Amino acid sequence: SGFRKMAFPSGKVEGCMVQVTCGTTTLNGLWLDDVVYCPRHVICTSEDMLNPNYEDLLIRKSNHNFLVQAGNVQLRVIGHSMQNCVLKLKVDTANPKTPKYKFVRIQPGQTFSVLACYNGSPSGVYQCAMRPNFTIKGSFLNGSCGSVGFNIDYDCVSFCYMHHMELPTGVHAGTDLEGNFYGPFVDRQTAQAAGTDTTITVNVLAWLYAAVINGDRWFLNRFTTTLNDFNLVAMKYNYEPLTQDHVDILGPLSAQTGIAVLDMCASLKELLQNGMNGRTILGSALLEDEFTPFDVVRQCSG
Amino acid sequence: SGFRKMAFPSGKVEGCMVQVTCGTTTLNGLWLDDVVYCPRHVICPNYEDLLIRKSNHNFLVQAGNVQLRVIGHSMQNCVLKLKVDTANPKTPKYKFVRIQPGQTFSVLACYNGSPSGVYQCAMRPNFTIKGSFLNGSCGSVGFNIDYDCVSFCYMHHMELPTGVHAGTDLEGNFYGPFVDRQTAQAAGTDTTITVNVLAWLYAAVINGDRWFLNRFTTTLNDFNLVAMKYNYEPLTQDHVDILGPLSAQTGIAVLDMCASLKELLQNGMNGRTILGSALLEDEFTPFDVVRQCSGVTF
Ligand SMILES: O=C(Nc1cncc2ccccc12)[C@@H]1CN(S(=O)(=O)N2CCC2)Cc2ccc(Cl)cc21
Ligand SMILES: O=C(Nc1cncc2ccccc12)[C@@H]1CN(S(=O)(=O)N2CCC2)Cc2ccc(Cl)cc21
Ligand SMILES: [Cl-]
Ligand SMILES: [Cl-]
Repeated sequence: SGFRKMAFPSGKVEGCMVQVTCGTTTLNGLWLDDVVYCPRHVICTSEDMLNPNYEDLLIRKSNHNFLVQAGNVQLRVIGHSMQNCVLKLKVDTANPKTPKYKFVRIQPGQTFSVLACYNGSPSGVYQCAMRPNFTIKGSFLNGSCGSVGFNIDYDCVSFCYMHHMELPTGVHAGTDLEGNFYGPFVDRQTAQAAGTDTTITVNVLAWLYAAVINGDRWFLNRFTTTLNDFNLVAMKYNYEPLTQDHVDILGPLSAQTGIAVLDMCASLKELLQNGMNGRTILGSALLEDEFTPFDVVRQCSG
Repeated sequence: SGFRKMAFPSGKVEGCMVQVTCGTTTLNGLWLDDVVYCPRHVICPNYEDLLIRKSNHNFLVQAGNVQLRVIGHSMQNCVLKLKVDTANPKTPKYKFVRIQPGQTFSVLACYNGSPSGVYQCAMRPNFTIKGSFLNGSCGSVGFNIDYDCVSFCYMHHMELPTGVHAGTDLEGNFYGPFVDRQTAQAAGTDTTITVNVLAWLYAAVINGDRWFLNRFTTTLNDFNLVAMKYNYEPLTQDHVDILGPLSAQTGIAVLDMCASLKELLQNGMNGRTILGSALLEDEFTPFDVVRQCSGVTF
């Protein structure tokens, strides 16, 4: 019993964190095999950030301009190349702690663990979701750039996020491990802003199924809804539209609890209308949207 | 910016998790140097009588895909100590520490000696933890990290009828009035950790949330008369001293923040949230707030 915001054990990722320094800028890098991956903005100064020409800044650098530190050991850079917004530094030593891994690009609504690092040293681990507006609500200070997001389903680490910047509202933007930003963000100090955020509907439904599995049913009602009527109501509360894919994805949780997806949708419509009236659901007074259907199945009893 | 329920990096603890099997019971063990620590209930009660009937070879200890051989066994309170023939080469610098209610720690939840997740929690004033554990999680441990030293503070033993959890320190002493046996047991009435809510209000101010601030202040005695009414733990002068640094950083005196908390208890949030929460959060200590708002590494 119980339901917590649970992160994957971070050990496999801790053994990959290194510190990267170029001139006066120091940030984090991910050391996998003989390559260190880091945000390309490590080659910029604060002035460069308004309109940096990364190709022009990079051509002026040599291998020995990049200082890479793994623990108390300096790694030697023997090559460098840029792939989108990431810099790939070829080093002379393969990481003996390299786990089994993949690079995966995730969709909004998907969750992952973040190992927040400063100076190549891990400071903490927490759970995050890629918001519908492609930002993440992380906890990052200056020097956190290069910290990564990942999932570890079955001994393989799937790296899905690398931290690059904080937007004016305090939210965070970054790339996949191939250097493609999530959302319309750019690694430039331009007037950029997160778009209007929405609630991840399929995740709230998943969390309501977790509450039923753990023994709470107070929010259920005798009603049902069509998918279209549910979407017309939910969009009025800034909830993402629920698609037939989301309904199919919720099938297993529906079968385990005996509550049809559209019946759980009617319960959500009523919760949006009434609020909780002094009650809680899994220790929360707000509707939680950072647990996916897969996360609920992973954590909850069968 | 941002404020999350953050756990310590778990790698140093992952390298200590092993699977322990005795008969039909399988649970988790903590392998440090040449000893595996696990709940004594793995033997299945008169524990001295049950233990004397077991031999070293009755305990199967598995570290990854390697079987460790047990060469000795002894009991210390509610913890079984299995002497093994191999010292753990991954043994980190460590201590066994007993924590107080209100203190937080990270839990590395394990099944079959394999870590499945990490989360942060607090020892409640009623000595239970609101964890997330299924059958087979027994022997999972709670810890903190200070620089490079792992301080082990909790070992999971059981789930109470309300779904909350009970366990021991690593010397086998229970937190709370619990016993390791199938008998009628219940969590006592819980209270809210006042010093932790105040710490979280300071974290909200640091992150730019100030709507709850007011021009008022209070005395410790008047605030404590309010805390008692709302099932909040009493605030002591030690708590006030501990909050000093956060008070100096934000410019809001501790009794000034106490007046803000009193108004929140008496009037609610009125449709507003604090750090994305509609409830007053009590599972962040003053040190957790300072550490997350400064970026301390391990
Ligand atoms: O965002 C960036 N860094 C950070 C990242 N995360 C969490 C931070 C917290 C606190 C300070 C920095 C943080 C950097 C620096 N900033 S900054 O204007 O100095 N800024 C303060 C809020 C962001 C411009 C910038 C522009 C583009 C790029 Cl790719 C990186 C960056
Ligand atoms: O509590 C224990 N295990 C668990 C521990 N944590 C999370 C569980 C979730 C689900 C099932 C077990 C779980 C065990 C078994 N139970 S039990 O009656 O089978 N029970 C169901 C709720 C607890 C009695 C018992 C008595 C004493 C001792 Cl020390 C351990 C234990
Ligand atoms: Cl995805
Ligand atoms: Cl006994």
